[PDB]
Parts: sequence; C-alpha cells; structure tokens
Amino acid sequence: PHSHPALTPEQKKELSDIAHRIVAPGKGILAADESTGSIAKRLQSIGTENTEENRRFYRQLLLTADDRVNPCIGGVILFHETLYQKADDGRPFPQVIKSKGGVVGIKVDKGVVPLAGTNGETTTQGLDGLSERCAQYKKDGADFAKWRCVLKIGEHTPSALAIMENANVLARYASICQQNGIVPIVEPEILPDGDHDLKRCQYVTEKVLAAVYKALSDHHIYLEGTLLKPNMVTPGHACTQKYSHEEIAMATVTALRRTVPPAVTGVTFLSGGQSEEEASINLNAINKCPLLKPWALTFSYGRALQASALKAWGGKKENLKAAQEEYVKRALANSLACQGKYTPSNHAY
Amino acid sequence: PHSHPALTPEQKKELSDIAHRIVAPGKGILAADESTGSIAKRLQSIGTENTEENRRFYRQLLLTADDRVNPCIGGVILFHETLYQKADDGRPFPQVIKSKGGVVGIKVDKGVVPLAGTNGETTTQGLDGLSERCAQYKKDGADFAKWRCVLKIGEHTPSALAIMENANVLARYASICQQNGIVPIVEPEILPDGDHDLKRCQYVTEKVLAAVYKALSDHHIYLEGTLLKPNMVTPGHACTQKYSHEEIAMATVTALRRTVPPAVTGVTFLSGGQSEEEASINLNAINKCPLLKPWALTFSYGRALQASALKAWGGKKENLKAAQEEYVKRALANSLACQGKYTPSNHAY
Amino acid sequence: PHSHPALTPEQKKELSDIAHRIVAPGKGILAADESTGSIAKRLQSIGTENTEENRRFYRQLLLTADDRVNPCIGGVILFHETLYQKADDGRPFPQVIKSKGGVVGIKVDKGVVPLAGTNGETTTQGLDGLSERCAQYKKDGADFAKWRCVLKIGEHTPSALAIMENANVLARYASICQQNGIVPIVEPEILPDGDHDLKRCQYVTEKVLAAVYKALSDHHIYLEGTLLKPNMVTPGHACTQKYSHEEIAMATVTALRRTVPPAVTGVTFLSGGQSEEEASINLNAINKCPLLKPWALTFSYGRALQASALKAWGGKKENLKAAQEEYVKRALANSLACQGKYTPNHAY
Amino acid sequence: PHSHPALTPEQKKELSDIAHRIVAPGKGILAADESTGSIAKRLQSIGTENTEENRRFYRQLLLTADDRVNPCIGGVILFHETLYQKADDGRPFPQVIKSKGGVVGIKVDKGVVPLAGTNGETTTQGLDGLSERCAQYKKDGADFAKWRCVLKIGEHTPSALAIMENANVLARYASICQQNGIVPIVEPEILPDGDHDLKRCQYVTEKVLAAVYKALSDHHIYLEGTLLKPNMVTPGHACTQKYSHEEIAMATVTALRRTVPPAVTGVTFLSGGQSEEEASINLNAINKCPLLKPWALTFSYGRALQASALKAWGGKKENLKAAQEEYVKRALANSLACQGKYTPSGSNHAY
Ligand SMILES: O=P(O)(O)Oc1ccc2cc(C(P(=O)(O)O)P(=O)(O)O)ccc2c1
Ligand SMILES: O=P(O)(O)Oc1ccc2cc(C(P(=O)(O)O)P(=O)(O)O)ccc2c1
Ligand SMILES: O=P(O)(O)Oc1ccc2cc(C(P(=O)(O)O)P(=O)(O)O)ccc2c1
Ligand SMILES: O=P(O)(O)Oc1ccc2cc(C(P(=O)(O)O)P(=O)(O)O)ccc2c1
Repeated sequence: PHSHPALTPEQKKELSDIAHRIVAPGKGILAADESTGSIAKRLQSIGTENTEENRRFYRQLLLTADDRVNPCIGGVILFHETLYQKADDGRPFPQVIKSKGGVVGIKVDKGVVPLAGTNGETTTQGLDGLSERCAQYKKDGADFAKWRCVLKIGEHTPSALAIMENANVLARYASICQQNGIVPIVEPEILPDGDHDLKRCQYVTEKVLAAVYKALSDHHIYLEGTLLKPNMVTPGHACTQKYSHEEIAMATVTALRRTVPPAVTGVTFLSGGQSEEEASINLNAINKCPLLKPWALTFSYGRALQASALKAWGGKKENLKAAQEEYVKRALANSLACQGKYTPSNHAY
Repeated sequence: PHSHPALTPEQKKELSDIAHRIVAPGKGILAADESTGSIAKRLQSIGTENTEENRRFYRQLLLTADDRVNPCIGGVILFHETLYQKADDGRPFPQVIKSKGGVVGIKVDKGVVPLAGTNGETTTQGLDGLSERCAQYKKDGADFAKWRCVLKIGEHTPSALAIMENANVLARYASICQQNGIVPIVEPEILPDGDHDLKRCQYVTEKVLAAVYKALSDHHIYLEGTLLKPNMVTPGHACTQKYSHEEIAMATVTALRRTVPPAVTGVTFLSGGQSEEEASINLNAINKCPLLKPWALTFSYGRALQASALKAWGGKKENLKAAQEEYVKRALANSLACQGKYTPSNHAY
Repeated sequence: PHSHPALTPEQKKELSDIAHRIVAPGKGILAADESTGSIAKRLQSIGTENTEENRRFYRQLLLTADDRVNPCIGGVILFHETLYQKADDGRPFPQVIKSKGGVVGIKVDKGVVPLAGTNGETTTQGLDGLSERCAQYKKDGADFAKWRCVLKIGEHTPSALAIMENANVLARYASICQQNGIVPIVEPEILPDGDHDLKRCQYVTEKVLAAVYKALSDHHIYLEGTLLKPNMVTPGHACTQKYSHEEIAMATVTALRRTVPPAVTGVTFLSGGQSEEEASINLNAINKCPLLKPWALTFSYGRALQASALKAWGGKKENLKAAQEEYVKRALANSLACQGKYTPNHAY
Repeated sequence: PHSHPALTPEQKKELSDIAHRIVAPGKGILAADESTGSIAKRLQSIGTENTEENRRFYRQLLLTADDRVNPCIGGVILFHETLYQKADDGRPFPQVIKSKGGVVGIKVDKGVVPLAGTNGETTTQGLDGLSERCAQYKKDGADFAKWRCVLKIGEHTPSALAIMENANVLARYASICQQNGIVPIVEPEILPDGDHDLKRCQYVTEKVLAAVYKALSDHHIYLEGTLLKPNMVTPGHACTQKYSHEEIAMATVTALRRTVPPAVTGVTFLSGGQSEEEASINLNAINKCPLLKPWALTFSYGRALQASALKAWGGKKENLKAAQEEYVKRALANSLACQGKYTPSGSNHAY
C-alpha cells in the first residue's frame, strides 16, 4: 500500500495533545449532549417544562458547578444548541468550560437509522457536510466530537452487516474530524438489553472492537488522536446469572486488551442505565483489575453524573446549590474511580 | 446468516417493474441532472446567463421535444430544482415526462468529498435524511434515483479504501431507495483520465464491479430492482495506443460478464466526454458484441444527447425547434444503438 | 489495483475450451471420485468386499458402458486410485474415458477439517503441493479437477468465518489449478440437513455464492475457465412444508441469477441423496425455468447415476450388462434433463 | 455473533503459560530451524559438507553451549530433523534444550508458493495434516511452533490479495496449533529489499499487522497464547537516506503500538540480514524507546546469534569451544538488549 499522509506532524501533535488533556489522570468526561427529545424525558421526570431557557439553566447548573469539579472534568460533550448558549453572566458555555480546565466537545451524529433486511438493527447518519460543520465547531471552541453507533445483542444480532457498516461509518466520521483538528470519540455502543450473560457480552464486544479498529486502520485514522467510548462488558439487563464487580472488570479489561491498540489515548466508558453508584464502582473495579492497561480507563457519563443533581434541582431555581452539590459528589467519586481509589482467574475469560 | 426480508413480494414487483420499464428494448435514459454549478459550465459555453429561468427553459426544450423521442426515452434523470419546475403551459415537468412514456428519475447524491490519506480520491455524500427525501420524491412523481461515485485510475488508485468505501456507500444508498419504492441506479464511474491502456481500464472495472456487487449483497439489495450505470471500458484519455470500437465493445462486455449478475435488470452506460457520435457508435458495438449479454445494454447520456441541441439553442428562444431537432436526432440514434442497429480472440481480454 | 496477468491468452483459451467441452449441450459429469472409505459403504450394501480389484471392476463397469452414454457424459471425475487403474483390456481408465468423448477430472482436495470456535463447521484441506500434483495429473490425462467445501444450515451456521474461509480456500485451489492447465470445478456444497424451508436455503445459497465469487475475483480467477458445482436450492430434509419441482427450480435459478456472473461457463449440480428420478426431474425443471440462464445447467451426479446400476450388479460379474444398462438409462435421462426435454418470480 | 469456545480455560492457561515462559524478562529465541536446503548455504560458506552428521554436530554446538546462555534463551526453534536428533551423550535435543530452561519450538510451514496474478508475491503452504503433526510434535517435546509468511515492498506490493491471504493462512495455522497445545509464533515478515524509506516500511508494517490481527480475531485466536515475529521497521536495503537506531526504534515501536493488542504476550523480532551487533543495538534501542510497550520486545534470531560462531567453527572439531564462545557472546548481548541494558561494553508525531 502507498502512503499519502492524512495528517502532518503538526496536525498529529494537535490531536494527540487534545486527546491526552481530556483523559489526563483523574479526569473524565461529562456527557451533556442529550438532544432536545432526550432531555425532554428528564425534565418531564421532574415536572419541568422543556423550554430552551430551562435547558439553558440546567446546562448552566452543571457547567458552573464550583472548582471542586475542575480536576475531575477533562472534557464536556455538548449538544449543538448548548454550544451556542450563554451563562447568566453572558459568557458562552464553551468559555465557561475552558475557564475550568475542560476541553469542549460537540456531538455531531444525526441519530440512528434502520438497516433494511436486519432484525431491527441500525447504523448512524450524520456525515453530510460534516467537514464544514467541524471547521465551524472548531472555530466556535470545540476540540473533540462524539458520534454514537448502536448495536444490540440478540439471537441473530449484531449481524455481520451491522458490525461492518457501523465500524465503517465510525471510521468516516473519525477521518473527517481529524482533517479539521477535532479529536473523534469513537462510540460503538453495544446495548445491555436482553438476557445474555457476561461471556456473551465479552464475545460480542471483542468482535465489534476488532471490526472497529480494522476499519479505523483502513481509513488511515491516527489512533493517538482518538478516544474510544465503549460499553463496559456486563451481563444483559435481564440476565438471571449474577456477577461481581470484579468479574465485570475482568471481562471488560480482557476484552479491551484483546482489541484496542496501545496507541489509543484513552477509553471513556459509557454507563447507560447503570446507577450513579454502580457506574463508579464498576469503573473503580476496572482500574483495579490486575492486568496491564496501556490506555487511560475513565468515564464519559451522563445520567451517572446527573441523576441526583437533576432530582435535587427539581426545576426550582432556589435548589441550584443543592443540585450542583450532587453533581460535584459524583464528579469526585468518578475522578477517584478512574484512578482505582474510590470507596462508597483471567483464563476463564 | 438469517433472512429478515428487506422487501415484500409486492415491493419487489414494483421495483422490478419500474426497472424493466426504464430499459425496455430501444429505450435509454436522458441524464439531465446537472447541478446548478454543473449546468453553469454548459450555459457559459453558449454565452447564456445561468438563471433559474434559463435552466427551466433549457430543460423544457429537452423534455417537450416532439413525440419521436417517446420510444427512445425510457427514463429522465432530473436535478431537484427541475423536478418542481413547470413547462410554459403549466404542466409539471414530471407530468410532461410521464405523458411521453418516460419514467421520472431524481439525482439524490450530494457530491463527492475527499478521502483523507489518499492520492486525491473521493467518496460521495448524501445519505443523511435520504429516506425522507426518497419518500417525498416518490410522492412527487419520481420512481428511480441516481447516485454518482467517482474513481480514478493512477499509479496508486483506485485504492483498496476508495473501492471499499464507494461500494459501501452505493449499497447504503440503494438500500434506502428500495425501502421507499425507488429503483436505485448504481453509478460507480471510473474516470478515463490518464495514460493507461484498455486492458488496465478493463482490469480496474472488473475489480470495482466485483466490489460493488459484493457490497450490494452484503446490504441485501434486490438486484432485479436496480440498474447499473458504469463507464464503458476504454483506454485512458492520454493513451497513445489506438483501439477500435469493436475492441472497446469486447473489453466492456467481457468486464460486465465477469462481474454483473444476470439478475441486474439493465446497464445504462455513462458516456462522460465522448462525442455524440462516439457514444452512439460505442454503444452500438457493445450491443453487436457476439458474447452472451443477459441484461439490457443501453444509454444514460447527458452531453451525448444534448451537445448539438445546446449549441443550436445558443440561449435564444427562436432556436427552439432547431435545438430540439438535434436532441431528437441523438435520441433516435441511441435508440438504434441500444439495439445494435445504428449506422452513422475474446481470450485476449 | 495493478494487473500482473495470471494467465496468457493461450492459457485462457485452453481452460475455456476444456470447460465448454465438459458442459456442451446434452452433456454432464459422472462424479465417480468417492474416497475408498465412501465406496466401502457402497460395496458393503451389496455384500461386496471393498478390495482394490472390486473397486476397479465397479469403476470399469461405469466407464465402459456402451456408446449410448458418449453424448451424455462430457466429463468423469475420478479418485486418484482410479486414475491409475486399467480396464481388462489394459487401457488406462483415462484413455477409456477420452476414447468415449469424455474429459477426465481428478478430485484433489484432502477432505474437511474442523474450524475451531465454530458449531461443528469445517473448511477443506489439500493445497499443499497442489501445483505439482496438478502438473502430474495433467500429464497423466486429467484436464479438470474437483474440490469440495461443505457448509451446514443451522441456527448459527454457516458462520461468517466458515463462509469467508471456505470461499478463500476454493479460490486458492482454483488459482493453482489454472496455473497448471486444469479447469477447477468449485464446489461449495450447502448440505440439505435440517428443518429449514426453501427460502432459507435460497438465502444462504445466495450469501455463500456471493462470497465465493468475490473470493474468486480477489484471487484473479478466470471464470470462463471454471465450473460451479452447487447444491440445488431445496427445503431441508426435515422440513415439513412441501414444494413442487417448479418451486425448487425457481429458487435455484433465482439464486444463481443473483450471484453467478455470466462468464462462468457452466453449473454442474450435485444431487446428494436425491433419488435418481428426483435428481433428473429437478434438473429438468431447472432447465425449463422461464428465467434467463446464461450458463449451462447440467449434472455432476454420483448416486443419481449409479444407484440402480449398483443394485443390478450386486457384486456379481454375470450382472455386468444388467448393471450397465441401468447406468445408461440414467445417463440418457439426465442428458435429456439438462436440455429441458426429460419426461419420466417476485415471491423469490 | 455466537461463541462456541475454541479453547477451555485449562487449554488457555497452558498456552499463556508457555508463551510467557518463552519471552520471560531477559530471554529470547534461538531460531535454528533452517531447512536442509537453507543450512546447505551456511555450511558451504565454511567449506563443510552438508551431511546429517555435520548438521547434528552444528546444532549440538549451539544447543549444548554452557550455562551462561540459560537465562538468555527462553526458546529454541528447531527444524523437524533436529527435533529427533541426539547429543553425543544420547540425550534427545529437546531434553537438552529443556534441561537448560528453554522451551522447544518446531517450524511447521512447508515454504512459500507463488500467488498467481501478482508481481512475484507469495503465500505459504503447510496446513495439510497440520493438526496431526502438531499433536505428534507436542508429544515429542515441542510446545511452540513457527510459520513464516513473506511480503515484499515494491511498486505494487504488498497487494491487497497478498496481505489478505497471508493474514488468513497465519490465522488458520494459529488456530490448528492452539487446538493441539502449541503456541503459534505468527511471522508476517516484510522483507527489507528495495529502496523505500523508513516511513514507507512503517506504513506497510502497520497495514500488514492490522490485517493480521483482524484475521486472528475472525478465526477466534487466543492472543495471550501467541507470539508475534515481525520485521523491525527499517529503511530498505537500497535506501540512500540514513537513520539512527533511535529512529528505527521509534518507527518500530510506533507501528506495533498502533496494531498489536496488549493481549499479545510478546514480540520476538527477526533480524534478517542485520549484522550481529546491529541486531543487538536495534533491539536495545527498541527497548529504550520512551513509549509504553505492553508486550515483551525480544529476539528470535538465527544469523544474528550464529554468524560468528559458524565462522569460528569452520567445520573443525577442534574449534568447538571457540565457536560456542561466539554464540554465548551474542546470547548474552541480546539478553541485555531485550531489557534495554545492552551497551557495546557489555518527536513521535513525526511517525
Ligand atoms: O439524545 P441523542 O441525540 O440520541 O444523544 C445521546 C444519546 C445517549 C446519551 C447517553 C448519555 C449517557 P447516559 O445518561 O448514562 O445514558 P452515557 O454515559 O453516554 O451512556 C449521555 C448523552 C447521550 C446523548
Ligand atoms: O453536477 P453534478 O451534481 O455533479 O451531477 C452530474 C455529474 C455528472 C453528470 C454527467 C452526465 C453525462 P455527460 O454530460 O456525458 O458527462 P453522463 O452520461 O452521466 O456521463 C450527466 C449529468 C451529470 C450530472
Ligand atoms: O468421499 P469424498 O472423498 O469425500 O468425495 C466425495 C464426496 C461426495 C461425493 C458425492 C457424489 C455425488 P452423490 O452420490 O449424489 O452423493 P454428488 O452428485 O456430487 O452429490 C459423488 C462423489 C462424491 C465424492
Ligand atoms: O529455511 P526455511 O525453511 O525457509 O526457514 C527459515 C527461514 C528464515 C530463517 C531466518 C532466521 C533468522 P536469520 O538467520 O537472521 O535470517 P531470523 O532472525 O528469523 O531472520 C532463522 C531461521 C530461519 C529459518
């Protein structure tokens, strides 16, 4: 094969430097990039009207929490609307984030679409005009991006088509980001839905991540200028067999060691529906796993950072500080967890 | 693998019936889907201002040419703008086309974009929201679509990445079309640029089309409900070796026989920069090639149907009939050519 | 990609000419390449000892049937042992075959082996030293070869690995054959075992054959110098739903039309465990199917040509003529069937 | 996809334990598996007749070198013939190797064959009957195997076909070995021939290794029970641009970090035509490279361990001790090199 380099040394340095800042020791990501339809559910859960101002205020509440979160938060993923909103003091939210030591991220996918001829499987759209969007987002303060693909474990899923196509579109997204100075977070989420056990999740995760990294290679992606946002390896939500956090950690770290090249700068786990505590305990067990882990293992959490804060807020401005305190408590917990410092046989894998 | 049928028998019948109508014996396609920027080059060549009204009048001139074209024209590919324009008598252009026995087609890609890490290679964008666009276009009178991928022959091209990715995006586009009752024309154009010879073009065409049909299989595409729009197999533009039309025909038909399943309903060749006469003579020779050809071999021509008509028009309303006459003459010529009736060893392939 | 031609025009002409001779109109293939272990079961079924001489005599019985078979038999696939055996008159069996207008073929695979990490799936071995073996078989009178891959329909099979790997090894085998003047018959057999229905067999057959032809493209195989030996598309053995021969034919031809490039010179169906009559009726229906079929559709039959002959023989020399007559009858039947002359769609 | 496990936990433990023993800190591999035709060239260069006894004597000279080599040699790759030969005292050579702390390996490929339709590219044969051969070799004392694929950098090579096919056959070989308790060393050698530069070798090495590990995944290979034997990343032999050992090290380690999952137990470099000292200096620089390296980085050397010993021997029995001393000296040097402790005394964004 013949090299026509995708990136200059200067471009590589920029991307690697950004990626490393996001996942520096003790740091993880606040995933605050819920679309309006997704944040509508959460505001509904606290009897709060889904208005642009309430969304602004709620995002403000998280982003302006006090300086205790600064060493915990290496990056914040925003939804488009929020990237262009301002705090009460008039500061653009990206400036707020940066002033606290955080890197600003932007979700750029345009959601899932059905794959015809599959058993309810999807790919993800959003490539059209993405290069121009990335150039604009970079000018407007974002240095990394997020794109979510979704796979499901079932009798006939994930299919060969779903694995190949989601890996391929992730690679296209990553390529476009890197041409524009944006670090792509590659998110091939395997949902926990179903009654499958831990070893089945581990098996599917291994196959998916092998496909992801082959596609990234085929598309000439610079891995040092990327992050990976995978599911932890867990039993299915409905699995009747029970597992310890140490078993979840061993399956997760084993799957990653078998598939993720050491050049990848970091792994920022999604927590899906895990409780706030569950997500911290699992991340902590992952970091205590006694296998060699050549990448940062940290968090990219939404509900696992926000659930208690949202409830404490309750849509009432006078609950601001109480709500922020709940978020700080989870930021501190997960900052400890991504160092193996949180307290509330590998051949079998 | 497990079947979760992409299409019902009723959906398949609709797509197969449309595809067969377009390429019925003696019929081919007027490719009139030049974007505003693309048609600008045309109108500039005749000192005509690139306004919507001038574009409307020119498209009208072609679409309302007299009834002699009806048995020649099985389909017309339109650009979005034109699908929603009307002739002077108030008739929507899709109604004009249908009243003359033509199927209405719509170009749906959003142009090429660069593949990072390649020697100037591209893929094509346009999948975002494509399902909704197809449903709307179907409602508004279109029954087939076009999507153009572009590959180039050079020292290191087409690369494995470019072949793989362009084949994959063609398959996604085809899948989405078929879910919405739209027959996709799959266009993997290999440009004739360069100094390569006929056998190099044949080799690359064979490899590209094998990749295209494997991707269509992987994505569960119903081939009977598709058409193929390939390059003919020709020497490169800068090649100094001379070849006969019979050699071009043999290389073209051999390449297609080696790659295109008989289930594909028809092949509608692009002619690129070929002269009007060259494109007709080549197509005629292709149809006279003594090898077995289990698909229709016809035309999807732009300049090869329009060049003399555009010149005779000159932007002047009073040249209407003179311009229409030149177009009619080429429609008649190519209708004969796609039957092997136009007049102005295989182991070596 | 860059062309470094696998084959010269002269090499291509040789392979295309051989391939076309084998499947010329009215002609099919006698598949007589059973391993000794497979033919043992057969000789036992007629109380005949599985000796070298009894195998020789049985193969002689088929190969020296009278000249009525000549327009029926375009090729005969032999097992190694038989390629080097002689008829009673001293003629090598390849000379016997050629003297009757047949092309001689040689089975070259060395059987299936298990794919670790699968649910009982296999690939096929036999590439080692294959080039030198082909060169020798060519000198010894063979002009085509056969290699059998085996796939199974089940809840999780055929797996992506099994499809990928069997397609790849077929392509390697085909490539080596073509370098040595041998036409490869590519046999990706999907077993009929199981209770799946006709559309499931059609779906799997379509996916397998697409993978096969992509692998053949990747390995620079000259399709005009090949033949395909697939399963017909049928319900599984244990399927309770019943289908007509016209439905089997439509599914089979549709699957082939969706995957087999017109450049492939011919399709020579295996019949497996189908009765002699069933195999003829199905092949006839395939050829009467009213879709366009740009390749020869004929037979590569073993038991469907041999079953009644084996019975009439019974291991007894005095039944030679009676046994040969049964074989001739099936050769004639299948010669008619591969022309659509034998008498005893959007839903696809 | 559905798991029908290729290996039990016990089988995995056996393979992982073997793999780790071979590449334990300070240890590398003596690659002594030259076929009869290949060793003929070596013996002629010292005017010695290529007889079975001379081959036995030469292999004995290496395998019975004194105990200084024991902490240096974690594994020895043998050719079939040698696996069944005995030392002068009657001990089978596998017992000799084991008694000195080494794991016994067996080369199981049957050589390269040409890929039709390529510019002189090859794949490698040897799968036929390989399972039975592996079971027999395991019984007869071998615990790991070697299989060599060869790729070339040129105008149109390595081609997509060559990359795909060599990766696939390596995966088949690895699968069969692991079913029989044999650790497969996966060797996708990219030859150094040609005038390409360092960044071109790095690029091709990255693409080849990504294909290798995708194939191993597709074939359900247990990476912890494997080793990798790649080329170092170097300029081509005819390249006119000069590079430092630190640049070679950086390019090599970067390429591996970008493709080799951390689960792989170790990387045992081939040295090709590098001189004895060059192969040690480069391996040492690789181990001093200031990037994170989550696998052992050690040697699987033939000529780089044998060249001076072969010369000092000269086919003369009376030169035995002198010849063994030269081998010991290279074993000691490379044991230091694979720890980054070798001395002659005894920007990464640019990649
Ligand atoms: O609304 P969409 O446009 O589809 O975008 C999404 C989709 C899923 C998300 C999940 C999270 C968290 P969760 O709160 O734990 O679910 P996770 O850590 O990434 O899983 C956060 C933000 C998300 C945004
Ligand atoms: O402007 P774009 O949006 O990119 O869309 C295009 C691009 C190329 C085209 C080529 C043709 C003819 P040609 O006039 O002979 O070149 P062909 O037969 O398809 O080659 C016709 C219409 C085209 C429209
Ligand atoms: O013993 P092996 O070495 O594995 O080789 C084989 C395997 C299957 C065979 C099947 C047939 C006939 P069948 O008698 O109808 O089954 P088919 O027409 O090819 O199916 C003929 C010869 C065969 C030889
Ligand atoms: O003769 P074959 O059957 O083909 O088997 C081979 C081929 C190449 C070899 C190279 C080496 C050394 P080298 O002596 O340095 O070349 P490397 O370190 O593995 O390169 C050692 C043993 C070899 C054996």
